Amino acid sequence: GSHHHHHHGSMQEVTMWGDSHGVAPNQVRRTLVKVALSESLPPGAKQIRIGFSLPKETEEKVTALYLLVSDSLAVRDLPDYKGRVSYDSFPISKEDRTTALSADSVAGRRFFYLAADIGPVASFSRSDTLTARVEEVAVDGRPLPLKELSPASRRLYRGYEALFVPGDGGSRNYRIPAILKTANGTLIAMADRRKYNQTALPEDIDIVMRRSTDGGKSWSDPRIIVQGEGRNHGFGDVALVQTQAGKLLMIFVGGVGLWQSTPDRPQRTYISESRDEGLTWSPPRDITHFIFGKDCADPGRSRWLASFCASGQGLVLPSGRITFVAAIRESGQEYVLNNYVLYSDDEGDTWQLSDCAYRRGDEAKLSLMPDGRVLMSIRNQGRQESRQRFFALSSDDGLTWERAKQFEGIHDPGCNGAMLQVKRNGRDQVLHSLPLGPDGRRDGAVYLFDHVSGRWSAPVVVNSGSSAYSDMTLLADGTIGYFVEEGDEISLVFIRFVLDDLFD
Ligand SMILES: CC(=O)N[C@H]1[C@H]([C@H](O)[C@H](O)CO)O[C@@](O)(C(=O)O)C[C@@H]1O
Ligand SMILES: OC[C@H]1O[C@@H](O)[C@H](O)[C@@H](O)[C@H]1O
Repeated sequence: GSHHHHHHGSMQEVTMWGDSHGVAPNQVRRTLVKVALSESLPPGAKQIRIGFSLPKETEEKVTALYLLVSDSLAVRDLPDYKGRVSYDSFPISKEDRTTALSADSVAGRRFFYLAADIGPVASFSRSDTLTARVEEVAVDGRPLPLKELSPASRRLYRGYEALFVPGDGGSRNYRIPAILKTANGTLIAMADRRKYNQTALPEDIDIVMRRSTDGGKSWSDPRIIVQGEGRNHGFGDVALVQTQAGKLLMIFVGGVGLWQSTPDRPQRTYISESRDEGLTWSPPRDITHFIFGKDCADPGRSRWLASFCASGQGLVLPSGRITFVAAIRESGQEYVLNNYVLYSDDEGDTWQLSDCAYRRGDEAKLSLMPDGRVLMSIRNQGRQESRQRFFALSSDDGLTWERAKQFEGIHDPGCNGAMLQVKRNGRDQVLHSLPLGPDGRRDGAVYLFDHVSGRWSAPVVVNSGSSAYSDMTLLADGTIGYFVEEGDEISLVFIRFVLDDLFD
């Protein structure tokens, strides 16, 4: 083996991880450091003592400390599992730097969490972070060597909440975030309820929703709004808009996998609408026949094989035209997709396709430029060219398109993300979310593109660690809501900040 293992007895081993998830004011029992024993305390043990450090700046930002003890080693803060992780909580005075528990209280468990209640105050700047470190773990007065696998650094954000966590509602997994703010200020968050594992269609998947009427301060209990009925009969990959008339529209796919779809046995595209801020939804309406396949009235598209609109949000233009970008498979001989805008000029009654917007594209998103042109951002699938994100422009409200290399300048490891058109210090800019990578789904970042100089900012990492799809919306009061896939086993996390918190 990699290490020498002695033969004079069993050797307890201690591992510790500092936490780097975001936090927000007033949150309860937030993990700062996690400690794992490799085996239970031995039967003759009487006490475990844990010594720790915590800088004054962090002490001033917390109201209470705790040692939590669990039989489970969890990725996220223990309250995020809503009781599915059982734990005991042992208070520590916030000024103390050591704590001890009897072996009987530990009751054979191996996992310890130095946790804190967060106070009401914060500056939210890049440097507004919380940290602690475990300095000693001693059993019956004998210290153990500690294996430190990560430092603690929890950034304070104006809002931070995991809205969908593995296990919630009985679903094993969650993926594929979509966020919408309505004109009345309601927030709708939807996701794939990946009930049996984290894999895509053709797995059996439901679509689930939560809604907030207070700007993300609190969220309704999750509701399954489309229920998968078995393998090859699931639904997922939601994108959302609100039409000019005010109805909410969700578009999604269901059925076999994208590469298994054929003209005669398609993976289908459906729409559903809500006229009451997301409280109720119409039965899914199949609109596949407007796009491709054996029921399509355009014979030039009746042999195309598959289509899916990119999850997250579409775009409703000032004219009222409703748009989403579809990525369409035109040939069964190649694993290649071409982008077309799927649009409706009659509030969703009928749907049409633009001319082709991008060859060898993938999930693509739209945003409205200051002058009325439409910018499209296209995922780079298959490490094409210089592994950069691709862009295109339309000046006819999405009907025709031309590649826009001047907008390129950020890496795309091959992942969905989102755009917001913003004004900052009097300058029109585009905010774009993507994982930084490089070449992996790590370090969820945002960048600003300055329209006038044609240059991208350095990235700002919002959520370090494993990070994948992201969606973003602008709230009424000027904050940005950023809804991201955090972790290798994904939770969908809603983070609220203003631009100056990240870029100033
Ligand atoms: C309908 C569908 O399959 N959507 C899936 C897409 C497409 O397969 C790729 O974008 C095609 O290249 O990719 C994911 O798997 C991914 O990369 O995390 C997630 C998503 O659920
Ligand atoms: O070092 C030994 C001593 O240390 C204590 O902390 C421990 O609980 C007892 O076993 C005692 O005998």
